[PDB]
Formats: sequence, structure tokens, C-alpha cells
Amino acid sequence: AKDAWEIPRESLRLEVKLGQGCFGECWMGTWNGTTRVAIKTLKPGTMSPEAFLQEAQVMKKLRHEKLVQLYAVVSEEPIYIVTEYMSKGSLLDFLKGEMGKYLRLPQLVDMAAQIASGMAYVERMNYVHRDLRAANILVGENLVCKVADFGFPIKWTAPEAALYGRFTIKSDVWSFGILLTELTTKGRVPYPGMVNREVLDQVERGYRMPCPPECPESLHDLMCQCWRKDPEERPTFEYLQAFLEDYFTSTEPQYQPGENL
Ligand SMILES: *[C@H](c1c(-c2ccc(Oc3ccccc3)cc2)c2c(N)ncnc2n1CCOC)[C@@H](C#N)C(=O)NC(C)C
Repeated sequence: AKDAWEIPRESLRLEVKLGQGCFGECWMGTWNGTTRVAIKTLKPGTMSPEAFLQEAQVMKKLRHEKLVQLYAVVSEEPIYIVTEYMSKGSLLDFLKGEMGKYLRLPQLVDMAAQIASGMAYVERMNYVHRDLRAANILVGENLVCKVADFGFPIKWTAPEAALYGRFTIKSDVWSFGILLTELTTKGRVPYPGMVNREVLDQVERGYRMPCPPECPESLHDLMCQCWRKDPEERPTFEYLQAFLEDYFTSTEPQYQPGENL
């Protein structure tokens, strides 16, 4: 037999070309002719179904409101995989976007709360991401973020995981902590002035990103404890889901608005 995730090929319609790469093709499209959908294609001369449909299981296992819902699949090559179309694209581009201009701190932390969300659910289902960054975090109507790419970016990576490959969810927090600078300085490269070797050399030797211009020292504290040396005394994604979600009641009920944030 086959699983429920499967459907026919005539119902699908690809209607906009969203990307191009060494990986497959990002397309918008229509399923059943009256449902907006995001599609990614894979090649049958640069990969195999089993080899890349291992990323599908892990997707098909996980189903949460802040991870990009894998609606459906086409298993026999060619292999269209199908997904909720988040409209506003990646978060990095939405923040260097026109919008990211007027975007203020209440939405920069709320989105960041929405993702602390998603990374809690992974965290409870005992998975790691390996890669977490603004360049990965999706977004849709009314700023609805989601994380994605589940199953080199050394600027977002915990030292244990750059050097040894201790990719454990206290690497994905460090990243989240780097993610946390991006929202709060609009997609401006983590670690300004600096390049992948200078990073480590310094990172280790103690150095951590100073609080951004105009950014509350509490969030810098949240940042600076996602970047603690010993992985496991970083905070959990649930602790973080909470701290961010109740931030303006419980933490900063002292902030009036500013010149960027
Ligand atoms: C293309 C893209 C996607 C998108 C769709 C499916 C995947 O598949 C996948 C497989 C395994 C694990 C995680 C994810 C990835 C990305 C997408 C969606 N879903 N909705 C809207 N836009 C989307 N884009 C890009 C922005 O389009 C507005 C991306 C990929 N891969 C991509 O091209 N982004 C970067 C340039 C890499």
C-alpha cells in the first residue's frame, strides 16, 4: 500500500517560480485548483527518493503550528513535496525588506517568541535542527513566523558544534541567540567586521556580541545566556518561549518606542 500523505499529479498546479539552485526548485502553486500551496521539486539525476525522503519522514512525524506543515508528497520520481505557502517568504528578506524598516521591538520579540515556540515543540519531540537562522525562518500573513529546514553557517553555531560536532539542542539555542541579533539589527551579518576564523579565535577567547544600538539589556542578557560556554547551562526553549512571550508585562514594562527598535 501507500500512506495517506500521497495524492495524484493532475490536481497539483505550479504557478510561480520562487527559487533556483543546486537542491531542487522552490515554486508557488495550487493544489486541487482552489488551494494555495508551496511546492519544492527534487531531481532524478542528482539525488534518490530514499536518500532525500528521510528528510520527509522527520517532517511527516512532526506536526505543529509553528513548523511548516508538509501537507502532502509525491513519492515516485519526479518528487514534488507540498507545503503551506508562507507568503512573506524568509524572515531575513522580510527584515532587510521595506517592511523590516518600520518593524519595531514589540514585533521583533513577538516573532522571536513565535519561534521560541516552534523550537520548544522540536525540543519536546527530541530532535535537533543543526541549522537555525533568520535566513531559514519563514513568515506569512500578519507576521506569522515558522522555523524550517529540519533534517557553512559557523556564525550561528555553538563552539562545541563548530569544532567537535556536539550538535545538541543547546547548539540550536546558541543559534536562536544569534537569530536574536538579526531581528534586532535588521539582518545585518552576525559578527560585524569579521570572518569565519577571526570568529572562533575570538568567540572562544571570551568575546560575545555587544548589545545592539538601542536594544534593552534584558534581551542582551537573554542573548548572552544563550551564548554560555558549557552547553547545558544555556536556558531551555520553553524557558525562552515563556520569557519572550511575557516580555513586556514581566520584564520590560519600562520601554517606550525609539529610533529603530
Ligand atoms: C524555497 C522556498 C520554500 C521552501 C519549500 C520547501 C522546502 O522544503 C524543505 C525540505 C526539507 C526540510 C525543510 C524544508 C524548503 C523551502 C518556501 C515555502 N515553503 N513557502 C514560500 N517560499 C518558499 N521559498 C523561498 C521564498 O519564497 C518566497 C527555498 C528553499 N529551499 C529558497 O529558495 N530559499 C533560499 C533561497 C534557500
